[PDB]
Amino acid sequence: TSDEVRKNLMDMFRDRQAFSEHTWKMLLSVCRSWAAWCKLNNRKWFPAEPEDVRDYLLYLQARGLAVKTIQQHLGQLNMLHRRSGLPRPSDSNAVSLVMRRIRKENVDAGERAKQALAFERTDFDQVRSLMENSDRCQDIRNLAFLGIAYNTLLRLAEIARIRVKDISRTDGGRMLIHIGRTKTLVSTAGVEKALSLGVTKLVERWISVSGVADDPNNYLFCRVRKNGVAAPSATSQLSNSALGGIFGATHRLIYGAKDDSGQRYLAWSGHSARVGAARDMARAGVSIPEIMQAGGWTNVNIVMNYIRNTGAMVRLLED
Amino acid sequence: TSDEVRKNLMDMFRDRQAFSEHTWKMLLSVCRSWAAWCKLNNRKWFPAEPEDVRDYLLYLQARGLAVKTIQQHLGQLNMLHRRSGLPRPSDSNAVSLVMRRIRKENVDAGERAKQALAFERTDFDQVRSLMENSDRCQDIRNLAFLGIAYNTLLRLAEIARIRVKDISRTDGGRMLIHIGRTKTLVSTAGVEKALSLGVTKLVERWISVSGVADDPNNYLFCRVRKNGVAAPSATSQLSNSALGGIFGATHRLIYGAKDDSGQRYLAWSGHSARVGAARDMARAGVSIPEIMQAGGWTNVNIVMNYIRNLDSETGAMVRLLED
Amino acid sequence: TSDEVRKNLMDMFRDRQAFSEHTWKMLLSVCRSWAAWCKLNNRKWFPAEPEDVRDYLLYLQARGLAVKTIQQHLGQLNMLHRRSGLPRPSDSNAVSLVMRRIRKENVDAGERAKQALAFERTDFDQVRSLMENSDRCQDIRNLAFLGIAYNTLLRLAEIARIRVKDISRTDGGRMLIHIGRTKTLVSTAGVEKALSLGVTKLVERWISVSGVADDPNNYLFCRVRKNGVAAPSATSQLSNSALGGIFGATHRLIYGAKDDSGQRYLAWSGHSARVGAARDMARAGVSIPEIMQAGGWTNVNIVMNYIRNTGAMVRLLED
Amino acid sequence: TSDEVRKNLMDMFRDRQAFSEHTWKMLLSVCRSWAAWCKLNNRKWFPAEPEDVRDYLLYLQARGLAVKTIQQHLGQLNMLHRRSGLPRPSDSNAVSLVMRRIRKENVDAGERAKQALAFERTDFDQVRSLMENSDRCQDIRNLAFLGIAYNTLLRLAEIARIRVKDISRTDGGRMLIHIGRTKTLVSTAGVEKALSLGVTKLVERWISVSGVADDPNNYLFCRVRKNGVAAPSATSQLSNSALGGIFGATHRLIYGAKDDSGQRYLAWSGHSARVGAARDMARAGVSIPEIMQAGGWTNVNIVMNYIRNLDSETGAMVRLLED
DNA sequence: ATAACTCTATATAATGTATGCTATATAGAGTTAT
DNA sequence: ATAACTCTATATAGCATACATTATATAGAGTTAT
DNA sequence: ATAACTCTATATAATGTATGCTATATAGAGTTAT
DNA sequence: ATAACTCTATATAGCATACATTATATAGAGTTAT
Repeated sequence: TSDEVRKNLMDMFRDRQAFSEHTWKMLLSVCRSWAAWCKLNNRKWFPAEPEDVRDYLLYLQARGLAVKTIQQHLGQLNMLHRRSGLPRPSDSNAVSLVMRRIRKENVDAGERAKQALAFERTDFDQVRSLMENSDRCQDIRNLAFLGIAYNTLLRLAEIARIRVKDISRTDGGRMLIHIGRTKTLVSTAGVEKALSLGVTKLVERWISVSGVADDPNNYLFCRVRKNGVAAPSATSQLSNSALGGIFGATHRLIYGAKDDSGQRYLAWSGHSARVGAARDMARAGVSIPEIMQAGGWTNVNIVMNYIRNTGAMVRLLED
Repeated sequence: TSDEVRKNLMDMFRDRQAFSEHTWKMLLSVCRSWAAWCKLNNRKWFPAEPEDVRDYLLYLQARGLAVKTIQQHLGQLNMLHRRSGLPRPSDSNAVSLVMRRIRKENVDAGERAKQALAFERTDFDQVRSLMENSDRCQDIRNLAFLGIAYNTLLRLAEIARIRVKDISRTDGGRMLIHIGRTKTLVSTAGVEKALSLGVTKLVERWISVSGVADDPNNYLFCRVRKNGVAAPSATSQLSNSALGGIFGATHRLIYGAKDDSGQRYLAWSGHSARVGAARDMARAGVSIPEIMQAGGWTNVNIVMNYIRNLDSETGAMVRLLED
Repeated sequence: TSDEVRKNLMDMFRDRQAFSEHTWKMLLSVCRSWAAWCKLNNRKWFPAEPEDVRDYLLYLQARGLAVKTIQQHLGQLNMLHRRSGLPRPSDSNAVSLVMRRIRKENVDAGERAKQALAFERTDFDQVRSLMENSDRCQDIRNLAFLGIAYNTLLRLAEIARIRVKDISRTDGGRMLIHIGRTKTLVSTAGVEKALSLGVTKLVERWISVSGVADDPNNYLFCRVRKNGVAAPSATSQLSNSALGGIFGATHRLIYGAKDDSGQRYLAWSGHSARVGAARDMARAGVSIPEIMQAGGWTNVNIVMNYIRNTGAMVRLLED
Repeated sequence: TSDEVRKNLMDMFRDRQAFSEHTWKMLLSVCRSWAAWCKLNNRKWFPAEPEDVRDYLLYLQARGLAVKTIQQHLGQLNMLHRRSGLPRPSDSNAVSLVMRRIRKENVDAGERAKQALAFERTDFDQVRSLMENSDRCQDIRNLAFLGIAYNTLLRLAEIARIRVKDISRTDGGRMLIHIGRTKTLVSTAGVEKALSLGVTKLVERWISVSGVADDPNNYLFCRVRKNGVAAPSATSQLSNSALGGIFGATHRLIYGAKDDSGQRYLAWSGHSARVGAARDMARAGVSIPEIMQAGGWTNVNIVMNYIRNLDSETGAMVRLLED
């Protein structure tokens, strides 16, 4: 009823933890937005009315947001409802159709979802060629990060979760990094990302100069202050937002300061080395089956996307 | 209800830009046929009754229609009812059954999916020969075309839609063309196809002869009248009707009038150039992904269907039996 | 009700054709059996009672039939019911559990589903080495069949459905056989099984001596009478039961007449060359992905089964 | 109802041979624990209430139990209710939720699946050395064992269950053993594993010393008492308890008493021989399928989990970074 | 003062897609025969 | 008149957006040991 | 007489696992300007 | 007495049978052109 609904919602909040803190962050961000819009037009924000949700989506469209943004607003609203034991706004032709229409109209006007600026072996080689020589702590760290990012393809959050006790050895002396939870998998088995001899060195230097190994329950990566003194912690990771500045900083280092356009992907970012490595692998002739393991994907499309725009023909009509 | 339904058809019309022009055309076409048959056979067309749709699908098969076409028919009907809030005819055991049956019955009668007749290099050379040395404007134009289609495996629309603010001039006596063979948001924005001494050149003549490059906002391909005079347009493109024309027209020149009974793909169609493009590209074995380059393919049964009759694709068993 | 039930059944019978004639054959064979058992014990055969179906299954078990036999009886009964709009006997713990128990008890006593005696390149080579020389029509045919069976892996029914107009050429002059419906697929696209140069020859000789090509709508394979005169037909195929005797005959030819045991798979049979070729491919080092296309499978288990019982270890403890 | 349910538990008992002894043991074990907790915390154990099972699973996690063990618990409870006609606790949003949460919470605390400590060749040689030259019956017996397990990657049961009407003598100063590592109907009936100069021989001594071959219906492995006298049996096999014994016992001899806190896999277990078998077989890189030969594996995450820390399996990225 | 973060909120890209029956590990308690 | 189209309609071949969440992108405001 | 099937019934092995929106093909009818 | 087990119970790792049909296996009875 309304009792049942307050119970499904409240059962949700109880095991809040069954979902990513980001799901919550986005659930509440979308609700603010919606509730905001509803207040202005004197509309009931919950349960939501298809016709009202439809005006909202068009309003987002008109605000010039990305089809993916709009779909996120719709998905959170749909989650709120479904998880409530109620009908999903998408369950109404007003909402189903306006979404298709918005997408269709936006792409039939251009719009394509972006993907981070690639970070390939060449970029790694040059950056390393340049920082290798630094005795600074921040650099030793940053170079090890970029090394692990490109070598393993792990995502910011996976990397920031690596604690000292997750590192091992192959025999040949290559560092093995064991991975627990990922965006695609939360299991006890898990993975073991192995590092090349070169990258191992890089990582070994960081461990040394930093003293993180001091507590095996310490996170591999930590802050390093203006004074160059690291700041190990077994309780607080280096912030996702920091692991990403490393990418932007490094890029600033080589290519200088970025546009004033305000666009996205003017410099490398957290996904830069995933895109870049995936690719490098294709060129090398790595097997899709293999390119996919590298990235931990269980499917073929992202992988496909990261590869796109040879000349077999011209080379065929000049006999 | 009649009100739940009325609100539902109003939603459909309000957000009609939620489907392609084409989809709507097919929906309209199917309803017109279902409706005519329902009149003829004294039944109600909306809402659709399972037994009736079953009667119609058998009527369609008896009409000697393809399994894929009987699908589109149920398909659109299923959509109409879904988008109006009524039951889908497919959600009925009678319809689910008969469709099943019909498909088995038909494949067992020789139902043959068709695909385009390859316009491969042998064909490009031969035709290149006949029209190579001709002065006729429309003859020069049609050469370029068969060049941009074979050399580029580009889709019709993307050659029609083409402008000459999309045409560069790369690597030394060679052109290059910026395009867009996508419409997927999470896809590509466009690309850049190149041209050999084969194409590129041919396209030059069409540049001299057609006078095209005067308002470079100008589509590279235009219409050539009976006088052999060409009419540019930064506002109109050659219908996809015409470009399929150049393919059949050109097949006739070499092979004559039509041929065997009203078949489907008796001559070259808008797709022939890509078909033959790949086979030639496969015959010298180039690599599938490089093959999917010229194309834009992301599936395979589409490239592999085009690849099948070749000796290169015979399979492991032949390879084993022969040492 | 009972009306609804007579309507679902009768709707079934109408589009009888949506299922294999074998499904029907087996539906009715299982029903005879059941109805038979029910009459003896004075039981209502329909709707079936879980407790009654349970006694039936044990009775089959006691009759010494194979777990697969018993499961077939259960599946047909389940189909009858489900398709009737009624509960499936398997929907009752009495039936669900007795089935597990029967399987469990039968396998915990031995029982393993068989697979036909293999027919590999060696067997093909020897048989061909021997028949090659025959100017008889039956042999020319039979050798072409065995050739196509091993080359294509097609199943009896697929082979018996090949009409003359389904054969083509690669360019290199290899025969291409286009396949419509299979046990695993009923589509208009379909397949094109290609033949080796050697097998093509074999097939070409049969076509010649037989005059099947006389009507392109003729079935590639037909009877050949004691007098050696073939008997082409565009309406009647060579019987599945005949296409299989070819396998048993050929085996009788080389190894003589079979046991008196009454077992199954004493000689080659319709599936002999599928099993055999799959294997030959493994040995050659063919890629599973490829071994699977050969057989038209969309999965990996049958394929796996056809390969089983090297010595990497002994070869590892003799350093 | 209480009658629908009574009929349902009667069905369970009547066809109890529909599950393994083991499954029943686990079911019984789980209910005993769920029942005790329900008493303690004043709740009803049958039928299970969602909130209560939710309370119990949190109790189990707080018990510092593994995610895989909390699963078995819900799992058996889910089965009980399914086989009695009641709702499954998993079919509840509360239970579906908390289980989800617990798994994320635990993996994020370092939940580490465990696997066996490899008993590889270095270990077989070293131990071979220590016990090589010993006269002790039980010492000779334990050598053979570690031989049949490493050389054959055979399961415990299949070495216990083994007879000596299953043991041949192939290729010249080598033995061969017929077995059965399947139980799948649509699977294998059995196989034949061979032995090197390593094993085979060792097994000989156990043949001389143990006096085994007197009633060849005789299991190859028997018990060796404090007097060092061996007791054959064509009727009893060495418990799987004992064979895991020889593994730990033998790890202690080399490495001493137990070690670090009550962990799980601190010493060698019944699985160690297969683990190390594969790694050694992978280290000289043999081929996965040939690897799955010695084993019987049909999955991989089981072989590959055993393969992971090796340099051979490092992956494409390392291979690229290093030229 | 400030470098180097943290946090936090809106914006937008990226991805799998699921169990349940049966074995083993293991520490203890129970049993034989030495 | 017709070549040379464009529009149409019905026929069929060739693709690719809708779930449910979980994650990253980025600018800007707040925090802390130097 | 009979070889070589067909048929038919019981027995038992073998296998995928699914659409719906959007483009093209095509023959005709309609339109311009030559 | 204890070595050497076997039994147990609770803990966890490693697998693999339940749908819905569609097909082949095989002996034996009936069919037909020679």
